[PDB]
Amino acid sequence: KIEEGKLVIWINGDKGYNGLAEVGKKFEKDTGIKVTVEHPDKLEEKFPQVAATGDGPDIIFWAHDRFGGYAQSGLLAEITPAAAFQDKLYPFTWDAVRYNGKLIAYPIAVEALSLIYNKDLLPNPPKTWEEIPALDKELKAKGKSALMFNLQEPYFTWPLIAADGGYAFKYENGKYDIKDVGVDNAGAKAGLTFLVDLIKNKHMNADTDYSIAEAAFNKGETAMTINGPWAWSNIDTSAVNYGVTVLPTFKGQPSKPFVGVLSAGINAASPNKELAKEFLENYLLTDEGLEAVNKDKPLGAVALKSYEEELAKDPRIAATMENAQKGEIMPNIPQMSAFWYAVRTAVINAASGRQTVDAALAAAQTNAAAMFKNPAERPRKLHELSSALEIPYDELRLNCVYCKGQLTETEVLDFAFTDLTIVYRDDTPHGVCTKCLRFYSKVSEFRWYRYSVYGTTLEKLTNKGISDLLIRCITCQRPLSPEEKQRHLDKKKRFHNIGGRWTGRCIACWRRPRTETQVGSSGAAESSELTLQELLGEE
Ligand SMILES: OC[C@H]1O[C@H](O[C@H]2[C@H](O)[C@@H](O)[C@@H](O)O[C@@H]2CO)[C@H](O)[C@@H](O)[C@@H]1O
Ligand SMILES: [Zn+2]
Ligand SMILES: [Zn+2]
Repeated sequence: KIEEGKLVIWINGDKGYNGLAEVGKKFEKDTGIKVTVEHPDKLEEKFPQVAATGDGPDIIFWAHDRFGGYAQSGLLAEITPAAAFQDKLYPFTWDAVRYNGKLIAYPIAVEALSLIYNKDLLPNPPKTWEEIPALDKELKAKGKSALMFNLQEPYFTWPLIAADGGYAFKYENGKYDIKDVGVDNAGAKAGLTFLVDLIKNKHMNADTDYSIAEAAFNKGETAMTINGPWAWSNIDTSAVNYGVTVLPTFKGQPSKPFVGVLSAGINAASPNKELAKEFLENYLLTDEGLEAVNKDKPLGAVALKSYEEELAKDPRIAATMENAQKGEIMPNIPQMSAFWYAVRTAVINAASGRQTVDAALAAAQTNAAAMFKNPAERPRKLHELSSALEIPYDELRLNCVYCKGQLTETEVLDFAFTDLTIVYRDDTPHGVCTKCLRFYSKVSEFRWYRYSVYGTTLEKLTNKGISDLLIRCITCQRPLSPEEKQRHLDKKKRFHNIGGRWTGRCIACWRRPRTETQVGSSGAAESSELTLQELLGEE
């Protein structure tokens, strides 16, 4: 459910959202369409969750690596601009947004990590990585540190891991081989072991995240840090005499940062699909719109040929553009979400000592191709599970979350038609059988019944129409059709609130002929109620 005549924009909270709002306010002052820009927490995981249900924003902003898994799930609307529009951007920026030979987003700016050093504490920056442990002990005796950067996200650590030979998926003959993963080779191990050696020798702290590393550098407590173009203005507010230069070398090899291309996607369920096309083309992809976002938090090396040449002489942009040449462009295959999750748990568990470097990377090697390891992005509905597994519904082997018995063909169908969400235990998808579902639905009515109300009253108190409220069957949990909801209104039968959920009775459960028995099948102690709420969508 997305409004008409209105565009909602989502962007990362560190990419300068207030600058994009200025571009939107001029779009509303000229076109009359109120464009709202927001920045949700973890929008790269929250977007596919809410885009699958046809909801979400109209415009999604992120690097190109996540856009492949979106459009593959049918979440991104394809884009076909004009014959003269593709010419004002660099051609390699469109390559990063081309999935299955079709454009899926609007390329904006090219991102790449760089070294950020304090010129007062550190006159000349270190050229290599190995010369930092000795440099830290010099600053340690003065009360400061050498380096502090975000260790909780693998994007900042990847340049060191890819330095001696680590890679994501082998790229050859124009295709990425998801079978050949290079996160556990000698190059990857050497890069991560050197990072853990910095933690063991107490040169860095594994607890350091983006804010801690940023607050410690902007206060003057660390000599240098690793970040992107978005953090330049945050140091400009402080009086830190900083410098942006090339990344240090590891084993004499250049660091290989994963080059990110910030892109703009349009939700396939957005009614204003062409209203959002002319906005990005005529208001963001102009020289003034990019400057407003760059004044807030810098975008790096933008793709627009016009405005890029103006600030191409930037000593910070030149260093970012050089780090991008020695790195490599991020793949846009759908497996990138599972890859980043495997490396993130590999780096964190290796930094904290939860497991050795070999153990973390070996687990990451197998988890890079897995599907259910990432709890955020995971098949929630049955058709998503079958499409992800590439197996039909009758070949699925789903056990009940309660009794661990395998569902039959008809129960798998019932699970999908009832709009039940897949439940995961030990990273394994589960469903629910007919016996367990109708039992705990009645146990829930016996224990967590709150109140009942007429459908006419329910509208006036939620100030929403009855066909917009999700009402499930009190006995079989099937979502009531608009015709079944109108059934309660005409017959003057109240709806029932069980545990905060509103329920009614569908066509099949309206009578329940006498020949049937009351439900008694099962194959504080409220844990069954929490499991049921997972099956219905965690409120
Ligand atoms: O760390 C995994 C993460 O890496 C990148 O995320 C970057 C984002 O791309 C950068 O532009 C910047 O925002 O920092 C993020 C790291 O926290 C990839 O862009 C993203 O696909 C991936 O999840
Ligand atoms: Zn069961
Ligand atoms: Zn029913």
